[PDB]
Amino acid sequence: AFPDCANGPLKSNLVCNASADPVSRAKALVDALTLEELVNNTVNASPGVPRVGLPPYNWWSEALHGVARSPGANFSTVPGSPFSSATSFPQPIILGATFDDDLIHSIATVISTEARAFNNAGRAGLDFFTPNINPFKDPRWGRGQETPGEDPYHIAQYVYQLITGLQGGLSPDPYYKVVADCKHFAGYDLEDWHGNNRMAFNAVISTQDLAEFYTPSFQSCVRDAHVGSVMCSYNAVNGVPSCASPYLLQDLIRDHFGLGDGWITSDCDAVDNVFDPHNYTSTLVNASAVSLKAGTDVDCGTTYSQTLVDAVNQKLVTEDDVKTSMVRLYSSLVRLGYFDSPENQPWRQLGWADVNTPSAQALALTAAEEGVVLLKNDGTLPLSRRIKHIAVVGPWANATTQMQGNYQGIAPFLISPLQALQDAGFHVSFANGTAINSTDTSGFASALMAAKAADAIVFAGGIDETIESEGHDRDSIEWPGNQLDLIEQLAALRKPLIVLQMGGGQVDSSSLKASKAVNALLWGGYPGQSGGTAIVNILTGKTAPSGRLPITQYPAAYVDAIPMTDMALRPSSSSPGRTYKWYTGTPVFDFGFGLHYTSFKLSWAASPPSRFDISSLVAGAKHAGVAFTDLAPLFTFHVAVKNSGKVTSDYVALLFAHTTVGPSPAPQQELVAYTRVKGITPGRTATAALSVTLGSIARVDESGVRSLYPGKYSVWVDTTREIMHTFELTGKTTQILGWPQPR
Ligand SMILES: *[C@@H]1O[C@H](CO)[C@@H](O)[C@H](O)[C@H]1NC(C)=O
Ligand SMILES: *[C@@H]1O[C@H](CO)[C@@H](O)[C@H](O)[C@H]1NC(C)=O
Ligand SMILES: *[C@@H]1O[C@H](CO)[C@@H](O)[C@H](O)[C@H]1NC(C)=O
Ligand SMILES: *[C@@H]1O[C@H](CO)[C@@H](O)[C@H](O)[C@H]1NC(C)=O
Ligand SMILES: *[C@@H]1O[C@H](CO)[C@@H](O)[C@H](O)[C@H]1NC(C)=O
Ligand SMILES: *[C@@H]1O[C@H](CO)[C@@H](O)[C@H](O)[C@H]1NC(C)=O
Ligand SMILES: *[C@@H]1O[C@H](CO)[C@@H](O)[C@H](O)[C@H]1NC(C)=O
Ligand SMILES: *[C@@H]1O[C@H](CO)[C@@H](O)[C@H](O)[C@H]1NC(C)=O
Repeated sequence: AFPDCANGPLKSNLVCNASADPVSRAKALVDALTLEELVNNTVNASPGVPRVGLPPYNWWSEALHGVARSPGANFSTVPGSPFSSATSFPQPIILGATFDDDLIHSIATVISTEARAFNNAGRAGLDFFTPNINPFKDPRWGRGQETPGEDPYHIAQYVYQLITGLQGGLSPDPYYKVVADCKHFAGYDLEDWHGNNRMAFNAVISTQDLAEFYTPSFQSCVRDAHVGSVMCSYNAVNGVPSCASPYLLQDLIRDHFGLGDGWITSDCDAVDNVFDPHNYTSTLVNASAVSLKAGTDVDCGTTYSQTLVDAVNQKLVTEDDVKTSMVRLYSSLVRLGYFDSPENQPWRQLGWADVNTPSAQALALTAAEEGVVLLKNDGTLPLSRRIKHIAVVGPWANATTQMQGNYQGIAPFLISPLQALQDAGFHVSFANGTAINSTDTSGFASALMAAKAADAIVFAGGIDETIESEGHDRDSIEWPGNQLDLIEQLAALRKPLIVLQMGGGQVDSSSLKASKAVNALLWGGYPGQSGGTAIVNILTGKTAPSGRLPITQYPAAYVDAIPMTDMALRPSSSSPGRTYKWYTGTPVFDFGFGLHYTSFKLSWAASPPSRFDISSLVAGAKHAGVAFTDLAPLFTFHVAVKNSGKVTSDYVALLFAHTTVGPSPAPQQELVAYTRVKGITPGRTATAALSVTLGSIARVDESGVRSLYPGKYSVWVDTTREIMHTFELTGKTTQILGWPQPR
């Protein structure tokens, strides 16, 4: 329900005055309320205040890749009825594999539209706990499937697009569409590995790594995209739980990244964890108190509503702290149109007709088609047209709900690889074969019989929610169970053999890489509701592959070279380094790697520049139309991409940078720019524009300070160093962005 501002008990409170300042309306609502009532509404499952006609409002809604199940979400229980389903896009890991920022904005628009409709039905809030922008740093993380990948720059671009699409522009022009929430702020990328439970874990993070790896995405989300909400993390960073750290919430989130009057929710009773099990405060009241003074405005739990009155009476917090939090929450609601009449709000008109739109379904399909990565191919793909009888085998072959990952809703449909092969007209012999993770070989003979007479074999396997999930990290990053044994037995048949490696995290597929009998390999992640159709469109050649790995495929032994608790990224006395930036070993498949159905010849469309003076770049930063010096340009490369093959294809141009100047050691590579060139027909030459910022090229020192250093720099335009360029910066080392030193 919404408050009645025409006739309800608040119709003369300034909150119901539609032309008034939002913060003034929030202050008028808060000032008319009892301290005890305000404390009552410091939690996600807020009762409202019946005395003033303020209805209940639940802050906990989920929409990570489409409207999702949550305490605040209500799917209809009649399967064909209104609000019985919503568009279930692929997991953000495949979305990040697309490297298509525009597509991310479109997907965010669809999600916000459907969420608005559900809220108009009383089946969702106006306020969703998305996105997850913690880098998928360690390959074992059970929640990395929820993220765009392991590169902070890529995550930053992704999250800019997603926040602006979800909230409706860079500002509430009339209103917020929905209020997004970039979540788990501060060093959270671990579930329960080796008994290190997230709710008791202490992330020891250097200042350099905090500023260089763990927070740039929050820069983009909070400072550049103007998110209206941040969620503070379960864990501790350097001894202080996130939600009770005023250095993190005030100095970094609100001040450095400019959240301002935007509100901060805890993770779901992380305030409770500040007491138990973090043992940071010796009482629950003091846990609530220090979390509130640090900057946690609303508690995803009942701890605040049970303790904050005690905390005011014990002088641990003031009534004004509670009032400030409440003003933040209600100001956000005011900017959402909560206290405005629905007559002039188009977003208050969206209904069930606006959910599973033909265009939204096509968009989910397009996302899956651009995200799937072709890891290996010898020409077998796209499938020969004489291929007719196909055996589909594996614990993912007929995957329906598996394709949705976690944090999902109810989809209108789930098109499995099996069904999409049947939709395409193939004569299919299906066999489970074996489970995701078991020692039972009973199904092997059945799969062999399915494959014995076939024209081609499609094995679909990997990991899923039973292997990686919130609260469960992986111990091994190998294929689970005996899946590889069955793939080997199928390869013995020496037929055309295609292997679909699914799941969010990567598994060691090097054995498949080295086998001549495995003719093709694709990573399908969690591909969403139309995943099978996308995969089969790729297999048949109806759509050409173009997706690229958003994370590294590590060799299995990586799990023995570094513990998951090691928050450092640089190589060390005990670490081979983390991510493509620092890993000293040999990935099975590199970050950004991907194959196409055609060849590309790359050259310079404009002659690239050779030298820059640092003071000149800093001076010109003031005169480019950007809000902060780190957002101003270094340059824009123009690359010509000739389709030298015979098949129309997209191409993701990825610009990597390396340097030896400034702080040592330097990363091996950093992704500084990328762009998706669409629909290059055979013979044509398309031009890709690659814009690098001063912030992407500036180095972070031991203090978290980001500066421009004068030295020699190089750039290249694929993982295969497809063209290459050297330039040089000259002048004084000059600071581009400061860093608040830890309290
Ligand atoms: C809202 O307040 C302004 C002054 O702040 C006043 O001019 C206007 O009439 C008020 N509108 C309503 C609907 O009360
Ligand atoms: C706080 O909420 C509880 C549960 O709805 C209710 O019993 C109590 O009266 C509320 N307190 C005030 C001051 O409204
Ligand atoms: C929506 O939720 C309410 C309770 O929150 C429940 O009574 C109702 O049945 C739900 N809607 C449907 C269609 O089941
Ligand atoms: C909590 O920490 C205090 C010191 O900060 C210590 O004395 C106490 O034993 C700890 N209690 C628990 C339950 O961990
Ligand atoms: C509450 O916790 C903080 C930080 O642990 C501590 O400094 C403070 O003394 C505690 N308050 C009380 C009343 O014990
Ligand atoms: C494929 O999965 C669906 C569940 O979504 C099931 O109804 C169907 O029977 C399965 N097909 C086969 C051949 O197992
Ligand atoms: C395939 O797998 C599921 C296990 O989740 C099983 O219940 C199903 O009946 C199997 N299908 C066949 C045709 O044996
Ligand atoms: C597979 O199951 C076994 C037994 O439950 C377990 O020890 C192993 O960790 C599982 N594999 C994965 C990758 O989770």
